Amino acid sequence: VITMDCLREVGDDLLVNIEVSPASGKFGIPSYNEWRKRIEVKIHSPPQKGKANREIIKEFSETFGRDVEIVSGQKSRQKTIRIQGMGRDLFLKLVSEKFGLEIP
Repeated sequence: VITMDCLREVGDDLLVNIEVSPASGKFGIPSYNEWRKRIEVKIHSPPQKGKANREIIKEFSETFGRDVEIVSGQKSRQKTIRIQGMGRDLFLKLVSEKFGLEIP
């Protein structure tokens, strides 16, 4: 289930560890784990082809309406999505709102 951390609260921005992908129909972005160091997000087929990078800010930003940026290392697909103007509760809120899941 969803009960792990991954989102980092940094100023008016928030950092999350996931793959290069925003979230298709209904913000679909569960919690991430260090073990996997990779989270599974939901998006279109064009995004999961790489566009997910540019689509992230497109969908991600649209999904919630905030700023997003693929951090970490996209080179290996596994990177960190940095959200600007957002926080932890925010990301979680959407997850709890959309994903209906909360991270304690």
